[PDB]
Amino acid sequence: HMVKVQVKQLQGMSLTRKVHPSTTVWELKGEIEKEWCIPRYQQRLALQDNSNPALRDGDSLAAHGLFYDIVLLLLCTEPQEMEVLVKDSNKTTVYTVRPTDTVKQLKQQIYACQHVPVEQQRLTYETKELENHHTLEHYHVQPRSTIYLLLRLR
Repeated sequence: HMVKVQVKQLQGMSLTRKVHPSTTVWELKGEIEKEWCIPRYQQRLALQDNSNPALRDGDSLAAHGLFYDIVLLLLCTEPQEMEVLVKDSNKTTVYTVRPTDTVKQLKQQIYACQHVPVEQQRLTYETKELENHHTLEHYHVQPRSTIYLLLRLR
């Protein structure tokens, strides 16, 4: 019911995990993180043997057509920034942030651009509400993912 996923590094060092085909690429990067401590944001995954597409963090292996044993090559990249979509009642705005930035720093960006005071902002990621002191990587916010904005005036 589960497939074999091997993740090989440039020099051949690798890890093997029995994972369910409904597991997302982002969640798979979290499994790579608990073994080798590489942040998910600095992990680039690609198929070793590819009938040919690029892996998408939000979708599962089976959503890529990968529901069998596969071999993935791992590349480590330098710490850069990512974008995050902030969807409010009517529109969706994009912000440039670092994975190490806290929720409060992102709220101040939303307040500078959408003109909504910080204390009024209630941000939720994957149904879970964010606290202003935690970082975005603490919530495993994927690059280019969506954060939902609701306004609380009291």
